[PDB]
Amino acid sequence: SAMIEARQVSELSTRIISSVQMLSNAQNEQERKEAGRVLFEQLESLLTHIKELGGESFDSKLLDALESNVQNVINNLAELGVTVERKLWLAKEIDTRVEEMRLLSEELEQLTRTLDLTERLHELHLLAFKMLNQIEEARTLTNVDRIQQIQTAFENNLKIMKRRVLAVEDPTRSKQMSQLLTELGKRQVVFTILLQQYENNEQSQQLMQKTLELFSELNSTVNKLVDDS
Repeated sequence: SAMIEARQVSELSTRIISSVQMLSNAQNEQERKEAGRVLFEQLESLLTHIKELGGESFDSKLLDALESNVQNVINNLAELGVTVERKLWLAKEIDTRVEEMRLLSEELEQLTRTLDLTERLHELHLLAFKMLNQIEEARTLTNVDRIQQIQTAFENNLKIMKRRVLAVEDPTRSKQMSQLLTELGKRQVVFTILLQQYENNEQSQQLMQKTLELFSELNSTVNKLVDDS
């Protein structure tokens, strides 16, 4: 009976722990909402069995430990929900910005298409490809010092690039390249969104680790309550 409630709490714990992995592997809003709907139904059932279990209890010290184990699980799960949703918007903000940056880069490299104007247009062409490779590499990095180094490296390339387009002779080419570079330079805010996505991923991993420890502490208090036999 206290044993009947404890077995259900222990099995809903392991289910919630899988729904949390489902939630953190969600790739879009539909999946994120569907994993969140399942996790809330399972937490609601877990809470009715916890309530049955304590209704039949007297040890107020145990009951205080159980109430604080339950509040910790509920806060840990509400915080991971905010984190996971912030993870999908941040990934979006970054991909939209990388795609605007890829279009401006291609357009810049096409203005360089046609004696020493030639090797000069070819160097600008190579530099626009290397800044686009930097941005494609930067959104795949999981190390934070590397993210910051690519950021200052892309910024120094952008400076070299704008000083090379001043040496460009055709007046019109010169200015169409120069305004693309100033559009590209405005999108450099994507590297501070890459740093927020790193910090949010790290906070979310720490939170999932805390979920396993919190659930292990919750069942360890309910097993103590069932030595009421």
